[PDB]
Amino acid sequence: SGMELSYRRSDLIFKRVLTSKPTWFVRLDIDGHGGQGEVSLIPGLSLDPEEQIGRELDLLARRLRAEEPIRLRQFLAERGGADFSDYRSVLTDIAGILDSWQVSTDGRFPALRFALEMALLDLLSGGRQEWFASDFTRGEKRIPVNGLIWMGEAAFMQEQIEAKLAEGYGCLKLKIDFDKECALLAGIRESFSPQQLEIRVDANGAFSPANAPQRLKRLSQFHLHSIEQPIRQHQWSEMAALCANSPLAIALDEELIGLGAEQRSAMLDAIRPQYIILKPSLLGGFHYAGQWIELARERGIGFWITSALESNLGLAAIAQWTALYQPTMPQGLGTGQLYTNNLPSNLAVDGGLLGV
Repeated sequence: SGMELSYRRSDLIFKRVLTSKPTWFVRLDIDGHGGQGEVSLIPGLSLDPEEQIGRELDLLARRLRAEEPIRLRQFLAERGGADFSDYRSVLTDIAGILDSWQVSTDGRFPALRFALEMALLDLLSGGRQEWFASDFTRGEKRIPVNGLIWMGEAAFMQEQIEAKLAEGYGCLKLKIDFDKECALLAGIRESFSPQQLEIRVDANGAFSPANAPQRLKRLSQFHLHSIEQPIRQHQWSEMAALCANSPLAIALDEELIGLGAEQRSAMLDAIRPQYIILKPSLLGGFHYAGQWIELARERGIGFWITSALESNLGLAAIAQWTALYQPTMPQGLGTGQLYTNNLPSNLAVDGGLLGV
């Protein structure tokens, strides 16, 4: 009568007691073809309650076995071509199916929503892990990506930077106690100019509405591209003042999580950020991340896409989607051997460009 949803929990173990991150691999099978997706959680950040993912998957499997997949079959047939269909339209149809399957219809299980969206995209195109086909998947185009660096001793930081530049990166992300950090940034700028090296810093809500203004003035003198989420989310009024007075561009990240429908435009209208950073697994998928992009475009707000610790399966899907926007600025993607048990992949980074 129905179809089959199967899954396996296989937490990704962080490379060296061992620690791991909750992750499930999901598969949809119907009429001889299958599609794969990944449920990726970041405890303390992702909205999805870890202890309920399993039951949500079991409840969906039961539902899918009990009903005739009439709407899904029509979707697979109608969008089978795709040459004659935009990905925005495909994602809209998928959202309709996910809604009918009662998947995160209240936005409480974004990672699950994303995993199932991934599975349907893969199912539609053949189960070849070609969520979004393009010059990228054919290896005819690459995506510019930024590298990472970590705050440490002056000479080691000089060493990491030298490493990345030799590796081809032109943009590096650094997570940012403050006085030491500024001095280090000053140190960096004496050896590396902005034209030669672009630096984005990430505060992860570390600053307070009090010390933020002065600190943003202080950091703006190092010619940085932008600072990510200066203060903790849910402080629209304070953030709007920071984005209005800061000579350093501000990019929102955590601020987008949990916002839905009209709440999204309301937040953008109120804060008027210079940039927003899209992390699909935290937002509920490509359909929703795509809507965020259109909201930003409508208001002249910049944006870039980044990974959120997913395995190489999720990373591939996100890179394939990102490639559709033909980005000119560095994106937060790229292989990052962080786990001991990641999935084998054909993704590679060289010259600061991500390709297959």
